[PDB]
Amino acid sequence: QNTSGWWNAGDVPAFDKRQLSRQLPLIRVDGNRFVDEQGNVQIFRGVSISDPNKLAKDQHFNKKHFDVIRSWGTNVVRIPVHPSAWRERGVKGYLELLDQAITWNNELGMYTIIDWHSMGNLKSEMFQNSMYHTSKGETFDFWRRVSERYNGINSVAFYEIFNEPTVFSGRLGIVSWAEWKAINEEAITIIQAHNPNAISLVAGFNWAYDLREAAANPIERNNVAYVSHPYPQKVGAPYQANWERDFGFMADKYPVFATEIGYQLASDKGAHIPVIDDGSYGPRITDYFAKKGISWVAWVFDPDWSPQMIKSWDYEPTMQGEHFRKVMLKENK
Repeated sequence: QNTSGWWNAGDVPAFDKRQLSRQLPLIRVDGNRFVDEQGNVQIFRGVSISDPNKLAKDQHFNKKHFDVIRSWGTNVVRIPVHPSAWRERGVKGYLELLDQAITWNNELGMYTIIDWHSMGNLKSEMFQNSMYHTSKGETFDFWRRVSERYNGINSVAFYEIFNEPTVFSGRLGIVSWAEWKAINEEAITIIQAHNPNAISLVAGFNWAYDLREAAANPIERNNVAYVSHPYPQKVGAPYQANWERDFGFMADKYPVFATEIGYQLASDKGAHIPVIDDGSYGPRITDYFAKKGISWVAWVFDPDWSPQMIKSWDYEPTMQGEHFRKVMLKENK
């Protein structure tokens, strides 16, 4: 942290919007669903890239990477900004990556989710791992900078406050839904004061799985949607009834953006709980979300991070890539 940390970074040059030729339709929350300016329901079906910091190191942070994503039918790209990578590149250096990613998405007709990709208990400052480490100050500062910088770019529609809240059964300490609600409310006040049209994606606990505590005491802000990460082994059979109880019912009251789903075989690279399945979860979760009108983002247009959507940098789809591509090609554009 010279002039690269959130608390000491210099003036940051504004984003030059003369790189953009495209203004996608403005999305807003209307009760239960996302709608455009005509009140037509929008459903988003897309992919997470890996952290731009990793893409740039791997030499695949280029237009071709984003053209392939678009060619899969993708109408939304999720950008998981790891606070670790934000510190490694510094504020200025990281915003150059994020500007370029957003430019490529925008020109290809794809909406963006900016995801502050942490994991654990922000209030108590206990994270799954050092790569997720952040603070309330750094988190608020990030949302202050990106909400202002991308204000008026309709394609940058969604602001995902904090990827995966969890206390890991007390290993990461204690936080009530009430305390988490207050932190989300402050983050959304920051976002809306810089960016009147920003939609905010709010998560509950058990790694952004549960929405029952959210439903009982919802975020008192406009333009809010609720996140779940219903990975294959978060619950067992019967799947649809369990999903409905835990998060799906929330789609009746607010839009639900399942910002991570994915799956691979127990034999596939980096296979771990809760991402292991025989392949039946793919159609099951996709069909469930079609019945419910739920937006979703498959985890990870990357050949290294698990579960993989692509087998290598030749961009051949994996089992999960094949399935999500088929659904995005049929049901999106």
